[PDB]
Amino acid sequence: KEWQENKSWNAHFTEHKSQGVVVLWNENKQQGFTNNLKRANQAFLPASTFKIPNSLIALDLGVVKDEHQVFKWDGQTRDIATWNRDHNLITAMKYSVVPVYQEFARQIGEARMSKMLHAFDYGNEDISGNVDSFWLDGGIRISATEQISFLRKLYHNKLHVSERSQRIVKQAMLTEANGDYIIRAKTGYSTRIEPKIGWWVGWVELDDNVWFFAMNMDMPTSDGLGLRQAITKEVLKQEKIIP
Amino acid sequence: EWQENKSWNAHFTEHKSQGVVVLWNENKQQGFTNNLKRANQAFLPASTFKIPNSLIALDLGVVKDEHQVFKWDGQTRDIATWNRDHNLITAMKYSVVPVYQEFARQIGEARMSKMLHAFDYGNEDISGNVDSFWLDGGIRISATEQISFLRKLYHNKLHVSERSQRIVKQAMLTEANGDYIIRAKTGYSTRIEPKIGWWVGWVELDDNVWFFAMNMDMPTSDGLGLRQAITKEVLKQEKIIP
Ligand SMILES: *C(=O)N1C[C@H](NOS(=O)(=O)O)CC[C@H]1C(N)=O
Ligand SMILES: *C(=O)N1C[C@H](NOS(=O)(=O)O)CC[C@H]1C(N)=O
Repeated sequence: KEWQENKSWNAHFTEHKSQGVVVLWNENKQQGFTNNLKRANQAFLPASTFKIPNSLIALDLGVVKDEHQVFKWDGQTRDIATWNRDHNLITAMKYSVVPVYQEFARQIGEARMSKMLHAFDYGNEDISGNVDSFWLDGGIRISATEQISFLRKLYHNKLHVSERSQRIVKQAMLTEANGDYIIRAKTGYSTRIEPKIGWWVGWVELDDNVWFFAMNMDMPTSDGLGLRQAITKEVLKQEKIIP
Repeated sequence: EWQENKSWNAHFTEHKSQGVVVLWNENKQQGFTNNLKRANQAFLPASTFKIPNSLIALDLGVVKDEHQVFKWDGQTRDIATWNRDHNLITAMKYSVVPVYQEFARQIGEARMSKMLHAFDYGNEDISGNVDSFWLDGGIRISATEQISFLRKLYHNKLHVSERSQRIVKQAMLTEANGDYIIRAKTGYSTRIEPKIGWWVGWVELDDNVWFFAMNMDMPTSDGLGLRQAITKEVLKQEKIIP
């Protein structure tokens, strides 16, 4: 009853030569839906979806003063062109600018990172590995259903950080908005440790409800990255959440 | 600081319309408009007043937060979306006048005036009914004054809480995608001539913000869509949005 399995959504994966899980949570009904309960509860490296808790911690500790503070480019030209420029929190999140977030993590430090994540009840809460990459090749692991629990807290300002920090992060998560819905979310691509997987987690705000979502899918090559959003939107469209 | 670009009149004329678009490039600190005189013509703000009103209501605790439900008072009105319970997000989205009339009544004449003075909002004149002065009272604000007010809101420089300013900016969210984000509020002044439409707000880009304030003659509701369409035609011309 709390979590129901809806295997019809596999069609959206199969039709895109893909495999994964979409987890949906109807906030009003307090009911959850997924195509794969086992994978929905399978813990994976959060990769860039960790930018959500990382942003929160950095804002609450003053490592990030606000969403306008500029994080200068360190001069090192990296494979993703949008990272080779100055950023603020909005564009660092939009473009998933790793080096900015690595710098935040170093400033936050192992001790505060660890104990702040416990406050968030975040995945296995294990930050073992490099302080600037544990979310990518360290010990930390989070499931799609755990992403939803974490995101619901963020949504309701129930994390144990300031309302302000939560509001700023939810601003930074803004992905898409029109007269039908608003999506606040963060993508992720876990590439360093097998299985390579793509994430999209967040929620869709409607006029009278919110639908949280967490999906992940096998991502052996970057060519499928756009399917993280597309498959999710096919599920949302199937469920009449978005037109 | 204000430069005229008459080529933008094409977007009014071609739509069998007349108005002004005012644009401010925040980075360059330069303003552009198709009609300098109309850019400075003060008009009734109509529903664009939902911006300061929300701000004031939030700061005074009249609105606890964006989730607080404003129960429908029971009166069924013409615009179908107003005949239901609302929160600040949807009240704003649909421009639900009754919810805002109720806010203005709770805020009260004295606190409203003080706030608008502190905001340096238009002529700062709340004369008329406490619950309709923005529609048929003395308050008048120009496109350029809207921009000045909106720039304050954007930088949290208004004298209300930072929180209030954040919540109102959230509530102003109109459209967002990988190219831009628009935070804005539409308006339609129907009760006092000249009947006009408004769209004021801004477009956030990655590395800049373009504030905009447009108003246009609106003798019939047929042209209400042009408030956005003309502005976007201007924004598209300037390569601000694709
Ligand atoms: C995050 O997972 N990463 C940083 C960046 N994010 O792009 S994503 O948001 O679309 O997932 C590239 C992928 C990954 C990384 N290589 O660190
Ligand atoms: C606001 O100016 N009004 C309330 C509502 N707003 O819709 S609008 O923002 O698209 O202009 C209808 C028009 C107007 C009114 N009748 O008071």
